[PDB]
Amino acid sequence: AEAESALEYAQQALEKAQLALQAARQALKA
Amino acid sequence: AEAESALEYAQQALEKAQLALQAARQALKA
Amino acid sequence: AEAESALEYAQQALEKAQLALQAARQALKA
Amino acid sequence: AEAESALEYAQQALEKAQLALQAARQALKA
Ligand SMILES: c12c3c4c5c1c1c6c7c2c2c8c3c3c9c4c4c%10c5c5c1c1c6c6c%11c7c2c2c7c8c3c3c8c9c4c4c9c%10c5c5c1c1c6c6c%11c2c2c7c3c3c8c4c4c9c5c1c1c6c2c3c41
Ligand SMILES: c12c3c4c5c1c1c6c7c2c2c8c3c3c9c4c4c%10c5c5c1c1c6c6c%11c7c2c2c7c8c3c3c8c9c4c4c9c%10c5c5c1c1c6c6c%11c2c2c7c3c3c8c4c4c9c5c1c1c6c2c3c41
Repeated sequence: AEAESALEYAQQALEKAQLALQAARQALKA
Repeated sequence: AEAESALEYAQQALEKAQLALQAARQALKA
Repeated sequence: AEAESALEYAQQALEKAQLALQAARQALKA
Repeated sequence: AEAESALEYAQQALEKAQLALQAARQALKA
């Protein structure tokens, strides 16, 4: 269970991260 | 500026993604 | 400029991290 | 096996990504 719960959480974290990137990518235009 | 906060946010999210993933790989060997 | 290439590189790496992770979560339910 | 091989690869990708971030973070100083 915990294994499948970490992979779910880690996916969450990864999707949170990709938000941050695209925002940062847009800012790089500025 | 925002790209700052976006990049810092992203790095954190990956660490949470990393440490969780490490628990997961551990469960597999169990 | 380099931050450009660094950000683009990072976004790609996360996608490879994402799609692999999706295969992994799938194996768990098996 | 494949499950434990994806998590290994996804960890690789995550570590590749974190290189890209820190480089990008330093560039943000400029
Ligand atoms: C905006 C910036 C700020 C605003 C913009 C909003 C969105 C997005 C950007 C942007 C980055 C900014 C700034 C920064 C603030 C600020 C605000 C603003 C809101 C907005 C939301 C989104 C949205 C993303 C966007 C990124 C992007 C990052 C950028 C950073 C910081 C930083 C920080 C603040 C803060 C707030 C907060 C809001 C929240 C929204 C979301 C998400 C998330 C996106 C991320 C994240 C980055 C990150 C943080 C925090 C933080 C969080 C939080 C909210 C979250 C959330 C997310 C992230 C958080 C965090
Ligand atoms: C440097 C930039 C460029 C040089 C600097 C070198 C290192 C780092 C940065 C930096 C980013 C740059 C540029 C860009 C080139 C360029 C070069 C330079 C070399 C260097 C290595 C590292 C190092 C990281 C560093 C980041 C950082 C990103 C930045 C981007 C691009 C981009 C691109 C080139 C290219 C080459 C190549 C070299 C290689 C090294 C490593 C790693 C990796 C780091 C990453 C990655 C980012 C990314 C890409 C590619 C790519 C790759 C590759 C090499 C790899 C590798 C990595 C990444 C690749 C990729």
